[PDB]
Amino acid sequence: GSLRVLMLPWLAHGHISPFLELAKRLAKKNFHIYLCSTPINLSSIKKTISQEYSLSIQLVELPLPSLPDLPPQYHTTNGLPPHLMPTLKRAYEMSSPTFSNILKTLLPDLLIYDFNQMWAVDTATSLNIPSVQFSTTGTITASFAMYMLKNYPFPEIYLWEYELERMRKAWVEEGDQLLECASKSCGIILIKSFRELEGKYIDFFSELSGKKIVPVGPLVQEKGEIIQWLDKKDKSSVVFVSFGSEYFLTSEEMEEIAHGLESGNVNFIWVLRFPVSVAEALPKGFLERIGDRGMVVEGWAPQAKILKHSSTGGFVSHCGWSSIMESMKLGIPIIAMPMQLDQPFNARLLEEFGVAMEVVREKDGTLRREEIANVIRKVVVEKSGEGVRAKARQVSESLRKKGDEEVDEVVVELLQICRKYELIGKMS
Ligand SMILES: O=c1ccn([C@@H]2O[C@H](COP(=O)(O)OP(=O)(O)O)[C@@H](O)[C@H]2O)c(=O)[nH]1
Repeated sequence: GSLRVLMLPWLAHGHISPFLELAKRLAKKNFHIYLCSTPINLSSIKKTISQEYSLSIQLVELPLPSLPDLPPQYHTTNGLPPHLMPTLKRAYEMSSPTFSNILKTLLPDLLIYDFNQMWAVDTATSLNIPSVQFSTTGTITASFAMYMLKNYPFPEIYLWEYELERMRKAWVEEGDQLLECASKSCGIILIKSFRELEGKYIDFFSELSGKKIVPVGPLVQEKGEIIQWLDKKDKSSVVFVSFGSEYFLTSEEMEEIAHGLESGNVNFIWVLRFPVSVAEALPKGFLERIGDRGMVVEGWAPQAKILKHSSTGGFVSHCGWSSIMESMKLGIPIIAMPMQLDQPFNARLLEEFGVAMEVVREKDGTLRREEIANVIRKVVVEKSGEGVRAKARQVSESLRKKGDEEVDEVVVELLQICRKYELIGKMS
């Protein structure tokens, strides 16, 4: 059994990357994938696609209508000015006629879409093509959203008091669209997760949504200076520090993290991202005292290569979903520093699962250097962290032995959906 699938991620690198990783697993099961996004997004992940997928993954351009304030270079959330987000969402909706013509041209057996393309589902439906939603975050995130929109039985999933305000402002500021998108998913919703981590939240999400929730697994994807420096350090002795691709540290946050890294006296690699100089942003004399014991990287760093390296011993993470799946696959315990959005809940999940220890902030929500240093030391160095180091090792082994069992379940489910949908279509 094989299917020709058109996949439509939301316009963020953080969404197309999981869609691309799912496409690769389906390709290795003899599906043909059309991965459809704006040209500015396709040009980027284009380079990261091995020629092994030359036959099975085809990129399909969906240009948006452009305006002076939103030229094609801004047809993505990556580096987008925040005031332009409603204009980008509107432009995406208005590409619907272009999308219908892609569907008429390719006539795939199936559309896999993301969290808000109501117009895309409707278009496929009018051409008698079924549509299945793929959630690129976990079931804890999805079932919380339903609990918020369709009105919580898990006491380990809670919010610190200083996290309530950011959560309240986010939910008090379209929910109907998000519910409708999920409701129009044909039979199942696919989700980037696995039962050993999220089983009971998966089941809860299934009961709330009225859909079978099908986990697709973790979907994890010449020596540079970073790797050359890592080669010189002891085993499991370096902490990697990165806060994702869409969050910027405040000035206060950046200072305390720098003091915490120096107080912790654990070798580090810290990627620093600034909105559109290094020695100017760090406390006086910081780089001089650190010497060879750490390095600060502006902008971007090879995250998977670093986490894979035998010298790496910990990951200071905002707990974005891709980053925590990668860390779990590669056996690196997490120093959890959730920043925004779904991250507090991911942090609660990873502490409960046993692979993370959280840096808890003060009542006022601010960071302390001594809390950062204490948690880095106990995860990477001290006896207090052996359980977290051991569970990370254990999880990595199991995921490496799991391979692609979840993908076989995904294929079988999608074949059944598409067969039934086609038999009903022959009746017209
Ligand atoms: O310097 C960096 C920062 C991020 N990433 C990658 O960017 C993604 C971050 O995804 P996640 O969902 O963890 O964070 P988000 O960007 O959604 O907040 C992961 O695949 C990381 O490996 C990377 O390769 N290098």
